[PDB]
Amino acid sequence: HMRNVMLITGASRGIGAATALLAAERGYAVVLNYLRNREAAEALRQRIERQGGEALAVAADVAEEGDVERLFASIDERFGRLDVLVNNAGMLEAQTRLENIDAARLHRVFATNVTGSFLCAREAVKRLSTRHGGRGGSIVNVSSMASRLGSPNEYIDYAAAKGAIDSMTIGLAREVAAEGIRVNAVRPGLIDTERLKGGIPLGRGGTAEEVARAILWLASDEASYSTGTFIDVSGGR
Amino acid sequence: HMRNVMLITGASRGIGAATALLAAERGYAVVLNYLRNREAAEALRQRIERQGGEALAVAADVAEEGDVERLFASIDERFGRLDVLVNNAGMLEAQTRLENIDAARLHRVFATNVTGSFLCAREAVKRLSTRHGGRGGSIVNVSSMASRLGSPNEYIDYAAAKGAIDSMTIGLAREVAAEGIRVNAVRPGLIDTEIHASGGEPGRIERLKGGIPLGRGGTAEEVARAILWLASDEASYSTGTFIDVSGGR
Repeated sequence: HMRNVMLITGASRGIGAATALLAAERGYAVVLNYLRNREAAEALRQRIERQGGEALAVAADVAEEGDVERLFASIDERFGRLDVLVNNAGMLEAQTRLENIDAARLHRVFATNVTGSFLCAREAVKRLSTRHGGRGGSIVNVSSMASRLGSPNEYIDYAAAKGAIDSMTIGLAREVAAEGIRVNAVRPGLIDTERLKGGIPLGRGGTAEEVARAILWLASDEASYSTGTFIDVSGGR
Repeated sequence: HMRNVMLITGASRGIGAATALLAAERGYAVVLNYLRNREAAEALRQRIERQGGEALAVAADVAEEGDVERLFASIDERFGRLDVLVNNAGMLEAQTRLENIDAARLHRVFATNVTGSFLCAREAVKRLSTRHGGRGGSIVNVSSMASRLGSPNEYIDYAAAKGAIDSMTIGLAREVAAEGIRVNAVRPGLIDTEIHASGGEPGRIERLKGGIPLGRGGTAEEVARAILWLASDEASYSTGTFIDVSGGR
């Protein structure tokens, strides 16, 4: 009778929104965290509700520790529990070479992509861990094939942020395995939203729904013996 | 009269000091960048100068853009050229689980380990690149086996920082290969000089030494030799690669 509760950061559009809708379709109560696009997040909440589900939309900048504390407090108040965190909030800036990346850009890119994922994972561990009275659960980080390919001539800063996420995925998986938390990641490639497709063996961009399906599998009981692992959703890139 | 010029960040002790000393012994002019340990950096500069070498010591915080720009301006005026950057400046905080890592710690750990390496790499590209009147050169990032192992129950924030370095190594290698700049990394494991004992934790320290196939910690000199090889002409077809200096860990 009791729905499991999933928090999706950056849930208003793209992979985050597709993951929210897929999770609700599969029975989860969903927390849609957004930063700016309140309209899009509220419409997704209304949609999930119309179809008989439970959804909570919460504005919060995951780069800010106080915002993260309030985001999770809002989940505590509405549902009294948490089961899955999807660290999807990401930030991509303009195409650039590294010699033109300044400190302000590095601060912004690491704050949202990396610090945000750490701070949300931290609050999730405090709630999911059997050592804090939780019943376990899972965290799925949304990384990128950029961590492996390096995004040369585009955004090495973003590639580095996602390399940090991959290392955090491995380390956190090992650290909290014994308290009932699995930690995994998906690595999307080019998500469809001629030269670029040619570097994709399957010959097309991926869809947000394809990434969502991988995220949901890793959060599911089907993946009960997978932690510290990666599903690449990249068409062979 | 025209030595190749190597900038080493975090050069006052440990891996950075060993790398500066070895580079100077092999004929480089060296720039010893350091944060706060002036006595150690000055003693190193004097040692190199006594042996007939060329060394410039510069206090600068690589996390701070204004300091980085001044640091490279000082190289420009003293040597008028740059050939190798060793991104060694690193930062480790106390043992922790992730649930107790707060934003202020993450900011500090990424500022010194990641932002500093980006900002120095950026200034190095501006000088080494054949597109900007350089003759090429090398960047060697000092990463860690933590990037691969994750540092669970120790410092996942540091492991993440070093995973960021590994990805930057790959991406920058691909980006600036056509400008004459090779970019590689070393991944030290447990290095004797780099363990800062806090008192009362022999069990923790012993656990840290455990499960190393070669059965011992490494030396700063072992790391320096790998750095210098990657910066040398012997490595002329290697870019975007990694030498693990970890005893098999």
